[PDB]
Amino acid sequence: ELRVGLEESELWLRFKELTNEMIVTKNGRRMFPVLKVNVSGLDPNAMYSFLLDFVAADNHRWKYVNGEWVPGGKPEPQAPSCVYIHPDSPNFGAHWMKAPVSFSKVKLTNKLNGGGQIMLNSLHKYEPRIHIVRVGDPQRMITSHCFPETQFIAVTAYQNEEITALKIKYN
Ligand SMILES: CN(CCCN)C(=O)c1cccc(N[C@H]2CCN(c3ccccc3F)C2=O)c1
Repeated sequence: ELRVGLEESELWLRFKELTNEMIVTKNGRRMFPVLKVNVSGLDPNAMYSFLLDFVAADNHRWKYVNGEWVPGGKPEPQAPSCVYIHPDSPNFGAHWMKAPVSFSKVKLTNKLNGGGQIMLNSLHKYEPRIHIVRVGDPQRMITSHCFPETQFIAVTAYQNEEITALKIKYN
């Protein structure tokens, strides 16, 4: 009944084919592509919050060497579990289902300096994950959804010149 589908999945797959990269900065940088999902099967009458976090994908970091990503060493200690609350939260099921849910404003940083940003470790791979939480639920039920097409490596600068070009092209 509940269905959460990735929007613009073909576009994410073009980046994933190259190995996607997302820039992190001291002040925080918005993602491109933007993560957007369509939702059906919630109770239109109920209220829900939408949350976003980033799950580390490997037990090692990465390095771009001779035009290829390769295992690049031991990981750094895990980033703190930062969660991003979608600014429309809390809202009716009808609100979330009437048009795609877009996380256009989240910013990724390599420095914990508030502002509701997500701290990531450079040269580590992450996968976005969305959680739906129902308001007023004594069971505190939450549903979690992963998006394999949206995996990316966090970078202080683009390594792959094809990614640099792709980002300029489709944006
Ligand atoms: C009265 N009634 C019982 C079923 C009657 N047919 C409901 O409230 C209801 C009705 C229709 C659809 C859903 N949708 C469910 C689907 C999962 N979910 C949910 C998702 C994320 C977090 C917490 C969650 F509880 C919902 O709220 C609920």
